[PDB]
Amino acid sequence: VDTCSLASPASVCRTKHLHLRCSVDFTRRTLTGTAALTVQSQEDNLRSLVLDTKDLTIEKVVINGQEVKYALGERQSYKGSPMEISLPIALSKNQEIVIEISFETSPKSSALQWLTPEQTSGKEHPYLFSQCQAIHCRAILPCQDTPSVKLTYTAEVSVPKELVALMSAIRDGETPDPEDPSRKIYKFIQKVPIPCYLIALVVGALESRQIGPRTLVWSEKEQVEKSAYEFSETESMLKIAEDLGGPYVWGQYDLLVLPPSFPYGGMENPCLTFVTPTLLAGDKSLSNVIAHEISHSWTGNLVTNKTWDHFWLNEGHTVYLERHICGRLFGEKFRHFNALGGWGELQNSVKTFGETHPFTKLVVDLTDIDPDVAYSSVPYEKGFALLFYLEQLLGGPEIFLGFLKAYVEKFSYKSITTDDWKDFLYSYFKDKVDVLNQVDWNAWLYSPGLPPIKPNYDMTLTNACIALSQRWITAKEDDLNSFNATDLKDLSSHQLNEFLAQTLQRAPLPLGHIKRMQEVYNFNAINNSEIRFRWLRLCIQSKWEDAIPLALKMATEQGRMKFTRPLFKDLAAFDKSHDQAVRTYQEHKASMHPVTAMLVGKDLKVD
Ligand SMILES: CC(C)C[C@H](NC(=O)[C@@H](O)[C@H](N)Cc1ccccc1)C(=O)O
Ligand SMILES: Oc1ccc2[nH]ccc2c1
Ligand SMILES: [Yb+3]
Ligand SMILES: [Yb+3]
Ligand SMILES: [Yb+3]
Ligand SMILES: [Zn+2]
Repeated sequence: VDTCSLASPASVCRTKHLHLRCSVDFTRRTLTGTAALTVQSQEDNLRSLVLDTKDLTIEKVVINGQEVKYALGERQSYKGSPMEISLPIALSKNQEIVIEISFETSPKSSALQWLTPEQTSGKEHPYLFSQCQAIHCRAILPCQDTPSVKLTYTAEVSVPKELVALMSAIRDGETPDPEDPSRKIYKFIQKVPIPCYLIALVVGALESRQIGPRTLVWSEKEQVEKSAYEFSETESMLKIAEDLGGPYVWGQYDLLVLPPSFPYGGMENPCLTFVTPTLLAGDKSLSNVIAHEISHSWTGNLVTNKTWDHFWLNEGHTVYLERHICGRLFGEKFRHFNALGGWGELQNSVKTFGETHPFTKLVVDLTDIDPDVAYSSVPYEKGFALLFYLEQLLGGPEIFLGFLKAYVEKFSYKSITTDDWKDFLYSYFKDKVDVLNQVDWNAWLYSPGLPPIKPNYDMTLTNACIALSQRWITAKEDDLNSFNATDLKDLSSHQLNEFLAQTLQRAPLPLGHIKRMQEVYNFNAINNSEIRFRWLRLCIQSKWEDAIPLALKMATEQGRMKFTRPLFKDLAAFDKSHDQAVRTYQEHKASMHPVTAMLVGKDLKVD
């Protein structure tokens, strides 16, 4: 049972297909049209069904050419309102019918951000983008909003003719709109069954550039050249991912670089991965995000978590594959460096929540919990740590990668639970069941806090980061003179970031130390978003008033939640910037992404 959904479950009925015909109205900030759901009964004598909705206006529901009765239940907070539909004729098991729902979204749809022209790069045209994961698809259209159900889809999207629509699907042509010659209709087809959280739409002044045999990059004109360079490794990553996972079944792998308010680093929308423009470091150093979203084309989009309680299945396996891709590209020592880094991030998350908090469990219970509030590095890094620990237990990376590929083949096009995964693990490693029985399954899967065992990590690339961080932490005033730009000589951007992560873990440092760090390393000059983020956090937590405007600027000029939330939170905790932090939020709130606005508000204890 999916406790995040109010819809009929898959054991009652199953959506097979969605045909979406809609029009994007920028003047009203609404999407209007029809969602035609092909639904298969899973029960004898089925006379009604229930769908998820959130802030949707329902005009009518049509079956067999006639309007039918429906009722909207009372709103249940972030879950929205259940929509019960009375079928005109009782259905037998496996019978399929088509239900056409006429609907309109609210301008406040939590799935959508509507951008004015001034919020874009080009400054002439408006822009719209969606983000459905986890449970926001219901805020665009009525559906069984649960990843336990998979469906194909086709869509026709009417937009002002100067603009371009793209979706998580294969592009299927464009025409003038016969009802309004100021508009164009873009058509789309997704022929691989997907969970509805993978439905995506963007509308804006988009151009494209080819960067590989199956990849275009899309953005506004002013970002195209930079993005084409930044993500030039994409095809080589796809080839490695195919070796690890089996065939790529989705046809195209395009990339869309969003405006700065995109709340995530990446989102694995099928055929069209969405990325933050904060990846545009100029040197490809943040390309692990591409490798990660590529990997979801197997772990997530083919084998899918059955409910959000089992989210770690999606993210843990994907981080595991991500790090393997990067390991092939740049070496096994680099894979170990990033694995160790991720353990550090797990340390941070556990410290933040508290070692007994329910959100530090690998498998969670999301009953009455908004997924956006529970979201953290835990499913990512506790999940990766489990897989990395099992890798080392069961005989190494090539043995465990054999399992991963067999796992993907086994559960392709299905939605599964932790027990399904574990059962298959035991089946596959039939001859190592005694080794498997040494794992403390109850602790790993269901207990809060750090995992019961830390895996073994090569320290080669990490040693210099730790060494330099320790020099700074143990330095006294009379030691500050010895630090010099040459300290950074042999460190990669990845190592500089890790040096800062190590140091941030022991923050605050004395203000004089941080002032010296800027004097000799000039971190204010670095544009790499990950580095700048940790440096600004270090400054604010160490009470450097000079860093206040810098932190405010970064918190607001982009909206990746990873950066925006902790920067606002740090700014709120520093007495000198507290009032500015709350004021800046209040002034920006209306033009923020709805999810980001909500979470920053909660973080700051405002509204
Ligand atoms: C390299 C990755 C760790 C990057 C990470 N992105 C992801 O994990 C994406 O695949 C996730 N699909 C992001 C997500 C998770 C849950 C709800 C909405 C969106 C991110 O930070 O955005
Ligand atoms: O967005 C999500 C989805 C599933 C989850 N499980 C735990 C946190 C979480 C967040
Ligand atoms: Yb076609
Ligand atoms: Yb001294
Ligand atoms: Yb208030
Ligand atoms: Zn992911």
